Amino acid sequence: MKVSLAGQTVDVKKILNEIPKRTVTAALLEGGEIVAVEEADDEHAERKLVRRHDVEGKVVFVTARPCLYCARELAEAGVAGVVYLGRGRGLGPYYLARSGVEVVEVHPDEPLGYDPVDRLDVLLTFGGNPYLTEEDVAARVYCLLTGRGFDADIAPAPENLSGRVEIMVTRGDPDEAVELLKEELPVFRIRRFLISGEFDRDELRERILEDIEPRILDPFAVRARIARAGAFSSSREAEVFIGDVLTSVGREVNLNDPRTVVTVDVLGPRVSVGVEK
Amino acid sequence: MKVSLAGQTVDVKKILNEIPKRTVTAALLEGGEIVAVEEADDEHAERKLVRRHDVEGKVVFVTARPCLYCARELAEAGVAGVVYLGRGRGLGPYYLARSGVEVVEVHPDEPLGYDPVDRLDVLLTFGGNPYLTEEDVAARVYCLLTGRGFDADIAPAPENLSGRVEIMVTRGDPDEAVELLKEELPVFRIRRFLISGEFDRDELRERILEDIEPRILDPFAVRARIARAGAFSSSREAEVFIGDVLTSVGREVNLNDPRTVVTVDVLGPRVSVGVEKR
Ligand code: NA
Ligand code: NA
Ligand code: NA
Ligand code: NA
Ligand SMILES: [Zn+2]
Ligand SMILES: [Zn+2]
Repeated sequence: MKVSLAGQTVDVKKILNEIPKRTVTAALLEGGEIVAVEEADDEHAERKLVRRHDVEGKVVFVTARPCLYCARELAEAGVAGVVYLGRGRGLGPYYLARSGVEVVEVHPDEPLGYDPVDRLDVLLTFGGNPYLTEEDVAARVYCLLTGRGFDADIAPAPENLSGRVEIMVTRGDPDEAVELLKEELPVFRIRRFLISGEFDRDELRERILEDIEPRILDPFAVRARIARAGAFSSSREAEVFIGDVLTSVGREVNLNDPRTVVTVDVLGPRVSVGVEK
Repeated sequence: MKVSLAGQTVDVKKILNEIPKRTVTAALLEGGEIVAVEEADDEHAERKLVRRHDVEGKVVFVTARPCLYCARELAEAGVAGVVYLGRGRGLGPYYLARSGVEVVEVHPDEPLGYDPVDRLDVLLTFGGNPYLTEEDVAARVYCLLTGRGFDADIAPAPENLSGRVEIMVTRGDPDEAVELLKEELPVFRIRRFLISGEFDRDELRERILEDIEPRILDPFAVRARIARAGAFSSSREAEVFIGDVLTSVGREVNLNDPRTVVTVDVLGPRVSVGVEKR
């Protein structure tokens, strides 16, 4: 759906699926295209946007309802329009409508299209609860991690994949985090990954030998999940490959009762692997 | 300011200006220009629209936030998009959005502005985060519940308080409702309160002794949260008061390793009390 306001037309799905959504985010639009983006940290997204860029005459897209202080700054800075998602306690829209600024609250009937994290430190998996959403689970997760002093990029339903929430820990220890999460999200599958990136086959071999093999207790078994085919095309293709690297080094495999399981996740070009005992 | 949804483009000021505003009004759009219009009487505007006209695949413009009953009927009749003015308590938009209907609020006037419920049977909370909004959680909770024959009265973000959704069960058994909420939404904090009202401290003491004390397993602790001060000024003031009522009659505090936690919520005049094991 598209909104026409203040001299430009903004297409909602495009902008959504094009800005980061790790936290509340503000994007500055000109001619309908994004010329700036800021993400909330201690500072609100809108405030960073206004002081770090020139917003006058333009349209701002925000991923939540702007708080009052921000609406004031946006209006005073001379923004002409604001398009926002209908989330949050913020009252700034009502102040904006009374300040000459065109404002619209959109509710897409489709998933937002979150991005998969660049480094899948922790993967969370859950099923069969029709009323629960990835965003609910990501909400809890976000609350716990930040609550405990952690910094993380959290991605619910990346690529609109259901049952999934992905975590990348940028500050603090990933294994402290899974411990936390295991404790609170009892019925969810939590998985730690020791390496995760877009690797050549050669690069992936070197990485497995470096960070995965030494952690192995024989016998092992490789279990691969293909969330999106790319670097590998089937579970067995990746199992055989990773298995061979190790088995030729030379570790022992036993698929029936291994002491260590080597986990692999594949999302398109992204390969992640960890070990569980 | 025009809006393009469900294939149409609607010129907001033009439409707005063609519709009567005596009461909440709904207008059926094509092109999109108005082709039908119905006004609220004893019946909601949207209900008359669906009931009196063919809305399938069309777009509807409503002069307030549609309620959940209206959203259900709009959706389950094939509406494809809904534009509405930003006033009223209606939650239907959130229902619509999760039913494949595109929806937009224009001319945001005033917030939902929900009141705290009269009797807090069930409180569903969650913390600060950028993924969730209270009215969506409540719309979903409302479908869950009504889906199983419960009836309730729901208040997302009363007084615009964050991460908070209040439930007064009005048909079916509250505890069964909390059982259901805990299975089907296991990731939220969900508390049942056995008593909830506006009391003088004497009435509160009585209520505590009748409904709370008999279900305690020693030892206990009291953990209260003040959403807004009133009947009690602070957590400790509430905990001290309720602690003494319970000790004064033989119960025993531990506060280190309680076998029972006595929960309290304070919101202005309204105190609610519950009991949790372990
Ligand atoms: Na995207
Ligand atoms: Na630890
Ligand atoms: Na621990
Ligand atoms: Na709660
Ligand atoms: Zn703000
Ligand atoms: Zn209605």
